[PDB]
Formats: sequence, C-alpha cells, structure tokens
Amino acid sequence: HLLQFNKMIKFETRKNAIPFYAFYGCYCGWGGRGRPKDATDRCCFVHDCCYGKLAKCNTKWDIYRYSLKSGYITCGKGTWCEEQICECDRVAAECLRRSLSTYKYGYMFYPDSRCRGPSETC
Amino acid sequence: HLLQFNKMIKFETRKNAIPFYAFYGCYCGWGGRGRPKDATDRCCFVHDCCYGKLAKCNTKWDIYRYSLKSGYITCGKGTWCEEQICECDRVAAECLRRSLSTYKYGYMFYPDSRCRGPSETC
Amino acid sequence: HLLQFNKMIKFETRKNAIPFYAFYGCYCGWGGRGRPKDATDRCCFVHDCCYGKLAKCNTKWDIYRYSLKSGYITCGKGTWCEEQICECDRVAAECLRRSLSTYKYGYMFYPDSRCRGPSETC
Amino acid sequence: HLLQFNKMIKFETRKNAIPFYAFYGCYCGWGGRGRPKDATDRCCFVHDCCYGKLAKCNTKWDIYRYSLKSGYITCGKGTWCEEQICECDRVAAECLRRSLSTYKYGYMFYPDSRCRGPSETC
Ligand SMILES: [Cl-]
Ligand SMILES: [Cl-]
Ligand SMILES: [Cl-]
Ligand SMILES: [Cl-]
Ligand SMILES: [Cl-]
Ligand code: NA
Ligand code: NA
Ligand code: NA
Ligand code: NA
Ligand code: NA
Ligand code: NA
Ligand code: NA
Ligand code: NA
Repeated sequence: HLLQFNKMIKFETRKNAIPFYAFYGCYCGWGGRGRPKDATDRCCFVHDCCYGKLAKCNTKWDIYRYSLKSGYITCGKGTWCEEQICECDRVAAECLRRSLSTYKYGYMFYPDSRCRGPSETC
Repeated sequence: HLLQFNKMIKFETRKNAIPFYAFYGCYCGWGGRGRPKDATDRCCFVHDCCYGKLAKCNTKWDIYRYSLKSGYITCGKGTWCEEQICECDRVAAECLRRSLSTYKYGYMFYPDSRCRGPSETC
Repeated sequence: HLLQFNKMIKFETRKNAIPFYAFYGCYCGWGGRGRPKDATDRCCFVHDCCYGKLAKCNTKWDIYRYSLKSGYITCGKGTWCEEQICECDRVAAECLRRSLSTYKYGYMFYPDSRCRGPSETC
Repeated sequence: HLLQFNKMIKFETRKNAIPFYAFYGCYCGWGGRGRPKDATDRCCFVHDCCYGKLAKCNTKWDIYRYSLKSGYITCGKGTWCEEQICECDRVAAECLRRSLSTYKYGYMFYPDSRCRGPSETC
C-alpha cells in the first residue's frame, strides 16, 4: 500500500515523501517520462518499472506484511502480489537512502517541461 | 486497517470476509443492533465493543504491523493505537475460526429487519 | 497542488481523500482505465481528462490561490496554469459532493482486474 | 510553503526568488551566519528569526491561504501555524521590494567565506 511505501521512505531517508520525493526529477512520485536526472531519480524510475510489471496486482492499496524488527526492512511471506509489491517498495526506499549524498534540492519540484526527451526503457 | 483485518479473517477461517462475514447475523460487518444470533455473531459484537473502547484511534484505517510467521497471527510493535487495533482484529479473527463449528450459511446475508431484539450492552 | 485538491475533496465531500477516493472505482486517484463505474468514478474520469489538457502545467505541485471565505471554493486570479489546475480541482471536488448520494463503500478499493473493458475517450 | 513565499517575492520584487534571492548575501535562502550585508540581506535575517519563533510549525512546507485580490498580499484565515508562517513570508516579500534600491548583483551568489565574524542575535 502506498502509505507503507511512504513509511519505508521515511524510515530509510529520514525525509517525508511529501515534499522530498513526490515531485523529484522526472520519475519520483506518480507517473514520469524522459530520462532519470540522477541516482535519486533512477531509484524512482526503477520503482515505476517494478510496479509496471505487476499489472495483475493492486500496487497502490494491497496491504503487505513487512517488519523493521532487525533494524532494516524485511518483507513478510504472503501472496505473490504482496511479496512483489513489498520487494519493489523495499528496494526503492533502500536505493533512496544510498542516493542521499547526491540528492539536489534544485530537483525537488522538477518541471515536466524539462523531461521531454526520449523515455528510458524499463 | 480493515483490509488487514479481512486478511486475518481469511487466514483464520479459510473464508473471504466478503461475502462470508461482512453481512453475517446481526453484528458482522459495519454497525449492528439487537442480540448476537450465535457464536460467529458474538465474535463480531465483541469486536464492535473492542473498537468502541478505542474512540481516540483511527480503528478502520490505521495500518498496523502483524505477522503470520509460524502459523498464527502476532501483533507487532507500534503506536498504542496500532497495537490496540491489531489486538481487537487478531482476537476477532481467532474467535471466528473457533466459531466455525456453528457457522450457518443461512445467516450469511442476514436481514437487519430481523435484528429487533433489545440491543446487547458491551 | 495535490494537497490543495485533497483539502477541496474533504471540504466538499466531508470525507478524507485517503481512503475514500484514492482507490475508488476505475478512475479515482492516479491513473485509470476502462469505463467509469458510477457518478463518483465519472468525476475522477473528467478530472483526469481536465489534467490531460494541461500537459504544459505542473498539475501535481503548482500551488494556486483559492478561498473558502464565501462558504464555497473560489479560485483566485493568477497564471493561466494556476487558474486551470484550480478549476479542474474545484469542479472535481464539487462533482464528488453531488455524487455522494450514490457513493458505494464496495467501490472503495476497486481492483484493476474489474476495469479491463475498453477505455472511455475524453 | 516555500513555493508560495517565492510567488510573494516575485509579486513584490518582479524578480524570481531563484536565482535572485535564494543565495543572496549572508542570510538569503536556507541558513545564514555573520552579519547581514545590506537592507535585502536584513529582510532575510528577520525572516529566519521569524521562522525561528515557529519551531512547532512546518515553516517550509505548510500550505497556507493568501490573497493578491486587493493588489497587496493578505494572509487568509487558517490554523495558528498557517497564519504565522504566512505573516513571516508576507513581511519578508514586502521588505525585499522596499530594499530594491540597494539590491547588488554582486551579492547574488555570495560566498559563505565572506560571512565570517559574529552572527547577529535575533
Ligand atoms: Cl509539498
Ligand atoms: Cl505488517
Ligand atoms: Cl499468490
Ligand atoms: Cl487506506
Ligand atoms: Cl491560497
Ligand atoms: Na517532477
Ligand atoms: Na513515477
Ligand atoms: Na459490526
Ligand atoms: Na446481517
Ligand atoms: Na481503482
Ligand atoms: Na485517475
Ligand atoms: Na536564511
Ligand atoms: Na550566499
């Protein structure tokens, strides 16, 4: 569920998804086009591709099981859809933490007009 | 969250909450009046009472942590509200499983017009 | 900005966008496909079409000016993009209020698998 | 919200906050140290102090209500935090317009190395 993904983002980065990742670059948040601008944007591009491969799953609201017990995100065992959505979310939240050193406040509210180039393939 | 409670019900009873428990007897699903018709209905009555003690909590939509590891439901650590809601849901799903011996398909879509007895006190 | 649209939804419908409208039917929330299921879903379909005509605007994060002073939502004068985004948001929030009489809790977390029909043209 | 403050700055000064005010002198934009270099820089120093009194508020990202209808910025009614943040932003944007006669393009991208010395008290 998207609120669980936002919790993973906050757990990993210490930043709230709104405003820090919801409008970042060309791919962070809903939708996206063109070329990923940097490492942070590329995490979001991969996440969008990950969800795209799950067309038979309810990626936005299926509530999966996960744990923080070990001091990192672990996806619980469940339905194929729950495990796959959780895995997309976990990978993206960890990727965003790894990309923190190159996060640019200048890309925070990035205009769609700067994302008009050919769209990268998943 | 209601969708997590529905997953607990499926896990414990082996029946989907919709249609098997969402309209059952006088108390299963949202609301309720009169007297619980049987053991299954009484689980739902107790669940309504459990939520009734949590007026300061977002009982229907707060997403809590839980696990199915080792074949039973375990509520994870979180806010006081998450833990309390999870406990209501876990107890009700286990109660519904224990009430399977008297589950009646005839009570599945029970008309609220037949729930005319005095309403039971929590 | 999406947070302003969510405030308009709450003001008009008296329901929070999450969970009541974010996953409703085939078109409410981000994206959509197939045929709108009812009046509420049709508001969301029209909103998607409205935003679709605003490709040169930053529909998700451009913060427009609006007022609730008169007891109704009134869009402030501003840039062409601010006025157009505000107008999409205001019309949709009012449409959702007018559709309240047929709002179905059963359409709340609607699966994409039930939206597989031919997609309606804007 | 910072994007609303940037719209107020544009309305008052006729300059976009990025690049004209976001890196100006010792205090304009995020952070600041030393002594304000000029009237423009002093506006930004006072704005930082204003936000400093609002530690319980989300100064950068809370979306408040404001109007330009009268030909002047007027803060609308809202939560205590929204009203207080809007007041800080309104005062600063007006101050920047009043400081225009001494705006120096030479202070636009001012180096932190020249903001050595004792930091002024709020
Ligand atoms: Cl924001
Ligand atoms: Cl969980
Ligand atoms: Cl499965
Ligand atoms: Cl929800
Ligand atoms: Cl406003
Ligand atoms: Na963007
Ligand atoms: Na995206
Ligand atoms: Na009930
Ligand atoms: Na019933
Ligand atoms: Na849907
Ligand atoms: Na939509
Ligand atoms: Na500053
Ligand atoms: Na500077």
